[PDB]
Order: sequence, then structure tokens, then C-alpha cells
Amino acid sequence: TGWTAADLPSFAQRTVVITGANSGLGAVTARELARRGATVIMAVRDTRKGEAAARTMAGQVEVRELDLQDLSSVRRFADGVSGADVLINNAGIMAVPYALTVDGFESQIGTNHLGHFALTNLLLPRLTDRVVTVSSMAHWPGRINLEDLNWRSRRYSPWLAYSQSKLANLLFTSELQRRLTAAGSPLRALAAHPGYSHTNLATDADFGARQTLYAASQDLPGDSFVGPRFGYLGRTQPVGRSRRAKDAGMAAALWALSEQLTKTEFPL
Repeated sequence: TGWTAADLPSFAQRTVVITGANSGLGAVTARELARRGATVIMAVRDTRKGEAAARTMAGQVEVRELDLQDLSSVRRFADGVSGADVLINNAGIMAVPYALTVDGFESQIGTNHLGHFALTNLLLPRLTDRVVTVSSMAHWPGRINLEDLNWRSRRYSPWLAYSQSKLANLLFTSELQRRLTAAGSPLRALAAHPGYSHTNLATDADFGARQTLYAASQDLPGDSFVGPRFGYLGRTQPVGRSRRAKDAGMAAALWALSEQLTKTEFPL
């Protein structure tokens, strides 16, 4: 039978940072890792809501403030993390109206990609194992617009703005792994997606979290992408991705644009 969270190995003495959107996916991911002995740091905008949930979870789930829509908050949060083993870039918003962050970014690319990009570059020197970035089947129709990433001069689409961000999550993962390998780092960059819940179509959160938990725990090659066998549903395994997600030139160009927008750089 397929792998499930019941098969998780011990995380005793290991620290996992998880970005959250005070939604089910993040909560279950934290819950299952804490049950296996992890020290979990849940990084969320609304810490009152986060703490009310975390305080009844078995194991160690700490709540800290992070606003992925404010690069100054990203920086303050990162500077407070003395070290971690695993970083899980899980928080996301999906198919929302047009809006800008504090830093002037379109909110989906700004939250789902750029804030995670900055966070990851700031934590990398103090990480020991891996980065897992959560994407979506919605990446498939996505396209990176390097000239107008923030939808300033082109009609907005809630879903295509989601898709751009989800494609960015994959291109981020590929280019991060290329850079880690070139630096001789033992760190890996991996991705996961939750299946049907984060697409245009308790139980849903468990199924989605399973995918992330497999990516966070298994001995996978760098730049693996984990999800359900048939995209929306199916057993957890390494899965494929779009042709645009496999464009190494675009991954490298997007990285450069992302460094310029966030004023962070690859530090290794």
C-alpha cells in the first residue's frame, strides 16, 4: 500500500521551520512532525490564531510571527532562527483579487514565491538538511512574465496569477538545487504538492500534508517533486512537471529577477 504519515521516521532532536497560512495543510504537517519528536517553529501572520491551535498539539509546536507580504518581517523572523534542519515553504494564498504587498509585489507572487525566496536565502547558512517548497497542479498553465512579474501593465487573472506563483515555486527549487550542487553543499531542495485541494476544481488536509511529509522525510534526489500519482489523487511518489518548469534558462533568469526584487542573494 502507499506511503502515509503513519510511516514517518523519527524527527527527535530535529528542528523544522514551517510557514503557515493558519490553514489545515500547514497545521497537519506541523502536527505529524511534532508527534514524531520534531521541534516545530510555525511562522504565521496571525500568531493569536496560531498559538490557540499549537498549544493543544502533541509534541513541540512553537508559534512565531512572520508576514511573507513584508520583507522587513521576513528578515526579522529569519534573524531569530539560530538554526534549523528542514525548512518547509508551505504558506500560500490562492486565486485572490488583485492586491499589492508592502513591497509593491502582486500578492500571490509576492507571498507564495518572493517572500519564500527571501526567507530561504536568509536561512540557508544555518540549515542542515533540506528545503521543501509546496507547489500545485496549477503550475501547469502558468508562465513566468519577466518583464511584468507583478501584473502592473497587464489585465489580472486570479488563477493565472496563482499559476505563475506555483510555477515559480518549481523553478525556484530547480535553480536552488543547481546552486547547492555547484557550491558543494549537502543540502537538498525538493518540492511537493497536495493534489486536488489547491486546484481550480480534516481529510483534505491529511491528504495534502502527506505529500509534503514524504518530501520532508524520505531519501530523495535533489530537485525531486513529490505528489499523488494521478495528480489530483493517487499514491505518494515522485511525479512529473510541466515543460516550462523544466526550462533551466528561465529558472536562472527568474532567480536573478527575484534577487533584485527582494534584495537577497544566494549566500553559499
